Parts: sequence; C-alpha cells; structure tokens
Amino acid sequence: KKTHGYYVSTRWIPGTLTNSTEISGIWEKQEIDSNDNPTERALSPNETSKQVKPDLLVVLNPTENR
RNA sequence: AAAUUAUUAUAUUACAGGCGUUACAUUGUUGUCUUUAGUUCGUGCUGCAAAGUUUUAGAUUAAGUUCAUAAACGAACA
Ligand SMILES: [K+]
Ligand SMILES: [K+]
Ligand SMILES: [Mg+2]
Ligand SMILES: [Mg+2]
Ligand SMILES: [Mg+2]
Repeated sequence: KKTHGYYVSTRWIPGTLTNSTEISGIWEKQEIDSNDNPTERALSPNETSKQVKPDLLVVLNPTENR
C-alpha cells in the first residue's frame, strides 16, 4: 500500500510469470499517469492480454518459494 | 392442317414377385453388462531424451457425495 505495489500472501501459482497469459490474462489492467492516478482510458483488448511483469520481486520465505 | 399430342385398354420384353438362403456380409432398432471427476488440446515446468507433470495410496459421503491440495494453470467436451 505504501509503495503502490502488489503482494501475494496465500499461494504463488506456479507459472504466474512464465505462463502469465493462462493465469493472469483475465484480470483487469489499468492505465495511470505520472501521479499514479487512473487515466480512465478504456484499454484495447490487445493491451489487456499482454503480460504485466513485475519489475522487482521481494520474497520473505525463499526456501518455500523456489 | 388428316396428321400430331393426352388419356385409356390390349399386346410386346426387359422384368415384376419371392415370409427362398445368409443377423457370422448389412441399415436401423433393441437386450445385457460393464468403464463413464474421465479423455484430448493449449500453455508452463522437469528429464540429454523416449517420457513425466509429480502433493496423493488427500479428506469426506451410501455414493462425485462434498471439499481441500500440489509446477502446474486453463479450455473443451464425458
Ligand atoms: K449369432
Ligand atoms: K503438457
Ligand atoms: Mg429381385
Ligand atoms: Mg411364399
Ligand atoms: Mg530440455
């Protein structure tokens, strides 16, 4: 919340990054400006299926998240 | 403009007809049982590879009954 980031506390689905289109394509994306405010522009179906890859991954328990 | 064509009857010959054979040559239908949370496809992942996809020989119910879970995640039909 304080970094405007994302988190996963329940389970890492194997393939979330390598098989992203079969796992995360259905979920909604949004466009934001430099102030992190939603632009409200409707997204083309092309832009809503593209993989959205994290720029940085922080892992609290790496021994259980190989 | 008497020949043509229609119908009908008769005749003619290819045949028609056959509960004749063959359900073990067939269409279709039906009887009986059984498997029917199972197949294939897509992507991902493991193994040099043929292959495998792993927890799990999960829990629960009279029973897929209901639920949980795993490097797997979906889709499609059963
Ligand atoms: K017979
Ligand atoms: K496969
Ligand atoms: Mg005959
Ligand atoms: Mg007879
Ligand atoms: Mg290989």
